[PDB]
Order: sequence, then structure tokens, then C-alpha cells
Amino acid sequence: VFNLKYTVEEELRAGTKIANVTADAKVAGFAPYLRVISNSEPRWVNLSPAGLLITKQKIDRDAVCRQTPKCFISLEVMSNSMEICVIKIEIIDVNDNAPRFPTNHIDIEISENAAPGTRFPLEGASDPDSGSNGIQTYTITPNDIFGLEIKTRGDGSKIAELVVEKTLDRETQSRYTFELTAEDGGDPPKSGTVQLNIKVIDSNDNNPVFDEPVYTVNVLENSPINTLVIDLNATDPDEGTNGEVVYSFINFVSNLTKQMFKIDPKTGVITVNGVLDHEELHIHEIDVQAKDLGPNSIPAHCKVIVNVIDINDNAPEIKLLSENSEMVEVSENAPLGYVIALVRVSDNDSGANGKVQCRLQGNVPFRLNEFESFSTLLVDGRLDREQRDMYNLTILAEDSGYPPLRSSKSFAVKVTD
Amino acid sequence: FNLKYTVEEELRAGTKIANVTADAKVAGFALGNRQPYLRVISNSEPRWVNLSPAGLLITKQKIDRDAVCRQTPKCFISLEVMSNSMEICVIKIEIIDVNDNAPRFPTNHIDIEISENAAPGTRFPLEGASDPDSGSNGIQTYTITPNDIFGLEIKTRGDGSKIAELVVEKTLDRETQSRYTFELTAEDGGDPPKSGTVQLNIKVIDSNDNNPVFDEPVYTVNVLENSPINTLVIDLNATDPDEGTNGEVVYSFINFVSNLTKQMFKIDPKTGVITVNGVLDHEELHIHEIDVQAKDLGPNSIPAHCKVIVNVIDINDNAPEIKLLSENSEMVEVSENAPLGYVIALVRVSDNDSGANGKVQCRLQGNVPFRLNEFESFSTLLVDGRLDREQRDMYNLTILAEDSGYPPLRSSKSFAVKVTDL
Ligand SMILES: [Ca+2]
Ligand SMILES: [Ca+2]
Ligand SMILES: [Ca+2]
Ligand SMILES: [Ca+2]
Ligand SMILES: [Ca+2]
Ligand SMILES: [Ca+2]
Ligand SMILES: [Ca+2]
Ligand SMILES: [Ca+2]
Ligand SMILES: [Ca+2]
Ligand SMILES: [Ca+2]
Ligand SMILES: [Ca+2]
Ligand SMILES: [Ca+2]
Ligand SMILES: [Ca+2]
Ligand SMILES: [Ca+2]
Ligand SMILES: [Ca+2]
Ligand SMILES: [Ca+2]
Ligand SMILES: [Ca+2]
Ligand SMILES: [Ca+2]
Ligand code: NA
Ligand code: NA
Repeated sequence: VFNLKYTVEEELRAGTKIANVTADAKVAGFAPYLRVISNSEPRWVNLSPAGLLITKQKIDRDAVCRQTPKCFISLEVMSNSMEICVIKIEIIDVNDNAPRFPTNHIDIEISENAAPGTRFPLEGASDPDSGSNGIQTYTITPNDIFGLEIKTRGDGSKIAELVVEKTLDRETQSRYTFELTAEDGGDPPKSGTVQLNIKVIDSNDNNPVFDEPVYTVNVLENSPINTLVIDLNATDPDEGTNGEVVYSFINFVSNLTKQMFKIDPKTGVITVNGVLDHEELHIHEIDVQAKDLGPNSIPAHCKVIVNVIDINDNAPEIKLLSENSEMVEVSENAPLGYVIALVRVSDNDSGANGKVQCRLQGNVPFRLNEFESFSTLLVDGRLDREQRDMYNLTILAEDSGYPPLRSSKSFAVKVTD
Repeated sequence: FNLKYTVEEELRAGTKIANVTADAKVAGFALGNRQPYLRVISNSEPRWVNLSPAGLLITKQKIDRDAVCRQTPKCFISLEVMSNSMEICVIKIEIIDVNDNAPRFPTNHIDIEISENAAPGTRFPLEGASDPDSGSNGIQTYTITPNDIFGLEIKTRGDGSKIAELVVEKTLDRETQSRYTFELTAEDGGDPPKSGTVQLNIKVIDSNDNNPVFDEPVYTVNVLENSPINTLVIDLNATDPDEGTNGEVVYSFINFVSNLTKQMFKIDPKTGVITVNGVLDHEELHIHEIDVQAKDLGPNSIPAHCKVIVNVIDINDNAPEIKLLSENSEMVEVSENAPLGYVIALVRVSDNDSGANGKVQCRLQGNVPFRLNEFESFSTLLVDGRLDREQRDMYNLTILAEDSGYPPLRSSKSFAVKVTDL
């Protein structure tokens, strides 16, 4: 009641003659000669009454027991009613089934600025063959930014995972592509492969940058509403909303500044939005922020100095300084340059455009004379009042601008003794 | 013709500015017998300064120089007076500033808000104060209560005024410090350098800078086969220091794990509690490899993975099995004339259950006209008493088979056995 043993390969076509067992039954045992009782998987192996042990088909040893060492089948046979024996048939594995990959390729996503060291488990393959003939190494198309760690399992199954070697950046490289191979371990080691698409996702890692921290532009007073002041710009390399800068004024900034100026948020054009006045205020300073729409925003800023320019938008003004500012008087015997009154040569506008000169109408007994702050009305000749009591002067005064402006203070002058 | 004078501001009680009548005489002016020696024609803001019939020049108010002329290096009253008759005379009063206005912030509190992840050299502008004093009596500098992480840069503008600007001197981290409170104060250039102050509230806002750390990389806990639904395999943990949403982790499997894996195992996505969810079986499959990811709900996230190995435990749930190895399933034949060890048939003792739970003993029924003889993998039905066909043509035998497990499982197979002649 003793055993036998026989090796046959797999994937070997039908009827392939494994052993003549009638001759072997002699060589250490007893002597239809044989009757068959029990064989596992008779799909594979039939016997013959001649003692001939033949195969029935191509064996898919990989199918019925993938990735395992020694996979045999056995059977029991009886002599001419005599004692029995066990034949065991191990099915040696061929390197026929090469590495598979389920998908043809796989996409994966990684946030930029993931650390150097980060890992990603990705395992996928199939090499149904067992032992040395199974899977043994995966490997990437070698590069200086992405490496690989095979981690060897307790079974034997070589799993792998994707290490991130060097520091990452989306503004530089926004996607990578690699070829990922998977190898066998047969004398002619076979291998399929797959493409690997990496996609480097946008971290809001830059913040708005201004060209210079201070801008210094000139604009004219009483300007039209919606006239330009400056188109600002803040730069962001980041994707979409993580790079979509938006602009704003920030402080109270003199509540003037709020309603003297408008701002387009999406594009950074500071517009006029009110009656600018030199003679209200001669310079403006506006604090402008600009942040991205992303998360962890760090707004950048600037200051914009608007030097507002004087236009000649105010006439002159002539005030007469006395009791009764519509009329005055002096003597018949009034001497050389009796100062009868002072007057104000007064203008609001800056410098050039508010420098007043003033004559006196026509040929007249009264002259006029200037000093720094005001003007001295001083007589030139004398009235023999004898004939004529009064005569009502007007005083002419034009500023020195363009287009220049005027005004005139008419008043009276009788004479006494 | 010309006279220059000087008063301080905020001087009540009509203080005596000068005696123009004396100073006109010292320079040389009209000796009018007539009484209003000087006649006042013009004066900018008479509200402040009233002259006198007898040539005095007295004041009329606590003058506020900072009101009418804030932040400006000159603020003059000028007034003109004609002689008794003949000549004119311009009088000037330069009002000197004194430090009666200290700096002032608009509130008593400034709440700002920085993000973590803001680099060193990042800046923020900030309003400043209101010192309507003039010259150095105005604001000259600002200061933060000094520290190692924040500082200030004051920039001095063309106007003369000083503008402060909050710079971020060193690398920030919420997880270690989430709030700073500082004192922002603003100084004069006064003889007593007067100085008001205000609170600053930096508030470091959470960036999603951390990604879950798993307690280990490979977890390995064992569960019984046929174990019922919701019997827990392992409670997992991964840790995020970050705030709220950016902190809140969720747990799940990732790959085509094994279509079975998901059929057998749940996982609560909030807690990291992998429960059971199916008829888990040893004789189906003895170990699994569940691949768990945990990522934080929040911006520019990085996930974190681990591998839990669940060893399934063979319990004695599958029976023994007794397969007779003859062509006829239920009966067997043999001659009455047998030689005391005629092997009539074979039988399969067999059990799925691994190791000890499926190693099977097996016996006959009672009294033994025949006998069974266990070998490796199968047994052999030999004979014993070699009996007569004339008395008993047939017997109805039964085999027993009990495994070496607890609770111990047994089954049986009985059959007939007629006898012939040869
Ligand atoms: Ca095959
Ligand atoms: Ca093979
Ligand atoms: Ca292979
Ligand atoms: Ca980047
Ligand atoms: Ca950005
Ligand atoms: Ca980016
Ligand atoms: Ca104007
Ligand atoms: Ca003007
Ligand atoms: Ca003018
Ligand atoms: Ca004052
Ligand atoms: Ca003052
Ligand atoms: Ca002050
Ligand atoms: Ca941190
Ligand atoms: Ca987090
Ligand atoms: Ca954080
Ligand atoms: Ca079972
Ligand atoms: Ca079991
Ligand atoms: Ca059992
Ligand atoms: Na723009
Ligand atoms: Na947990």
C-alpha cells in the first residue's frame, strides 16, 4: 500500500503521455490489470487499462492555483483485486502568463507643496504564475523628482508605493507623466507596463505683488466724474480663484477719499467719483489692498498719492475797507497822496493762477497804488469841488491765469473841506 | 510801517501782547493829540484779538492754534492800522504752538487679523494717531511692546508726518501660538513728550498646514470566522492639529481593495471604526489587507494611508464528511468466500476546517464482522469474520466520524452490503 510521484508541465496539449504505470508497478510493487476508483479533476487526467497515464487537455495551472508553490493532483488505483497505491502528479509552472495591469493607465492627484517624503500606495498587477515566475519588481521611468519604494509582503507579493523625493511646484511643472513597468522572474522575464499620469494641484502659495509700493500720479481739479486716475496691477501666478486678485480701499482714508474716488475691484482702476478741489485739499493718499480669492490669503498693499492740480476756477475778489463799503469821502483841500482807503486784492487759486493785478478805470483825479498785502488808494491832482461834488469810481481787477477772470467793485466818492 | 509780535496759544484773560503806542514812538510815528491814536481798519480774526483806544493790544480768548492751523509751521494774525492821519502800519502776530494736544488713536482698540503661513517680511499698514499740534509737538514715532516675533517700520513721508507699518519679523504658527496682544503707542516731540496709546490684536488664522499622522503604518488584529455583523475589527486613529474643518478627518478604503473586502467590512467615516459587514469565512479566505486612507476636510489637502491585516480564525463550523469510494453510492458487493483481508472499498475522511478542528477520527458501528483501517488521506474497508451467505446474505453497516474540535462535530454514512459466491 505505497506511493508514486510524477512531474508534468502545464499548458501542454491533450493526450501528452506522462507515464506507463504498468511497467512502474513492477519496478517496486505488485504484478483490466488496473481498475480506477478515485481521481481528482478527471477533466485533466484519464488513465488507460493498459497502465498508460495520459493527459486530457491544456492545463491552466495558473487558474486553478495561482501564486502558490507545489500544486499537485493525485489518484488511487487498485490491482487485479490486489493491494493498492497512490500516484501523485505535481504540475510544474511555466512563465506563460506575464504581468498585467488592470486599467491600461491610472490618473492620480497631488497637492503641490506636499512634503519631500510623502507617499502614495497604488498597487496593481497580476502575474498568476507562482514563485520565481511571479511578480518581483515594479519600476518608474527614472527621474530626479519622483522615486519608488517596493515594500515586500510577508507572503512574497511585492507591493509598491510612490514616494515624492524632491520639493514640488505647480507654477513650474503643472503635470508629469511616467511609464510604470512591472517585471517577472523567469529566465526570459516578461512584463507589461502602464502609463502614470500625475497632476500637480494648485496650492494658493503666492500672494498678490504690486509693481512698486507707492504710486505718485497728477490729476486736475474740478475733473469730470469717471475720469481716470490709475490702473493698478497686482500679480498672482496661482490658478483661477487662488490667483484672481481683487482690489479695495481699506481705511477710513479721509471720508473724502471714499466719495472722491471709486475703485473697480476686478481690475484695479482707480476712477474719479466726485468734485476734486485744490482749494478743499491739494494732495490725496489712498491705501489700496489687493488679495486673492483663495484660502490663506495674504493681502498685499500700496499707497497712491494723487497730487491735485490747480486750475483757474476762482475769480478775483475786491473788498473795500471802510465804514460804508459802498461809498467814502475826502477834502477839497486834500493834499498829495491822502490815503482815502485800503483794498484787498484777493485770490484763492495757486500762485500763477491767483496773482491779481488791478488798474483804475480811465483818466481820473484818483490814482491807485500797490503794496504787498493790500492796495493804497492815493489821490493824483486835486478837485476844485467848486463845480463837482462826487463821481462814482469802479475798480477793475483780473487774475493772471488762463482763461483769466475778472471782477469789479463800484463805489462812490464825494468831497468836503 | 511794519511791526512783528508773538503770543502763545491757549492764554486766557486777555493777556497783554504789546504796547504798540510805545513801539510806534520808539520807531517814530504820529504824535496825534487826538485820542484814538491808532485807528483799526483790518484784522484777520478780531474774535481773538481786540486793540485798545490807548494803543494797548490785549487778547480776548484762549486761542486754539491747533484748530485753525493744525500740523502747519506758521499761523499768523495780521492787522492794519492807519496813523492819526498820515501813514499806515502792518502788525503781525505769529501764534506760538504749545503741546496742549497729545496723540490720540480713533478707538481704544485695533483688531487686525493675520494668516498663519504669512512669511517673514510680510507687512500690514495701520492708521496711526491724531496730533493736531504743529512741528515737533506733532507725532514723531510709534512703538509696539517689544518682542521677538513682530516689529514695526515707521516710514516718514514728505508732508513731515510719520506713518507706521506692522511688519512680521519671524515665522508664524497657529498650533503653537494662536493669539498675540500688543500695545501700539504714539509719541510727541514735546518738552514733556506727550503720548497716547491703543491695543493691537493679531489673530493668527488657521492654514491647513498639517496632514494626519497614523499611530503606526501597519495594524494587524484578528477576528473569528462566521462572526456577526457590526462586531468591530479595529478602531483607528489619525491626528490633525489644525482648526475645525481643516482639522476634521474622515476615513476610508481606496483601491479596488478586493471586491470581497468591501463586501465583508464597513468603516465609519468619522471615527475610523472598521466594523464587520458579512459572513466572514476562513475556508473562503484566511487573511485580508484593508488599505485605509484618512484626509482632512479642507484646502490643498494631503491624505494619509495605513494597512490593516485581519487574520481570520478557524472555528469548528464545518462538519466532517464520509464519502464511500465505490461506483454504487449506497450498496457494495463481495463474495462469501473472502480471504480475511479483502479490501472491498475505500472511504474519504475529510474536513475543510484547518489544523485541529478538521482532523477526524472514525469508527464502525458495534460488533465487528468487518473492520476499517485508516491510512494517510483515506481509509481501507478490510474484512474480519468471513461469514456465510446462507444465514445472512446482507448486512446494513454504518460508519461514524467525529472531528477533534469543540463543539465537536460528527456525521455518519450507513450502507448495505450483500454477498455472492466465488
Ligand atoms: Ca496557464
Ligand atoms: Ca504558468
Ligand atoms: Ca509570468
Ligand atoms: Ca508653488
Ligand atoms: Ca494667490
Ligand atoms: Ca500655486
Ligand atoms: Ca476751487
Ligand atoms: Ca483752482
Ligand atoms: Ca483765480
Ligand atoms: Ca490748542
Ligand atoms: Ca497746541
Ligand atoms: Ca502733541
Ligand atoms: Ca502650523
Ligand atoms: Ca489638516
Ligand atoms: Ca494650522
Ligand atoms: Ca465556513
Ligand atoms: Ca472553520
Ligand atoms: Ca469540522
Ligand atoms: Na488691471
Ligand atoms: Na478614532
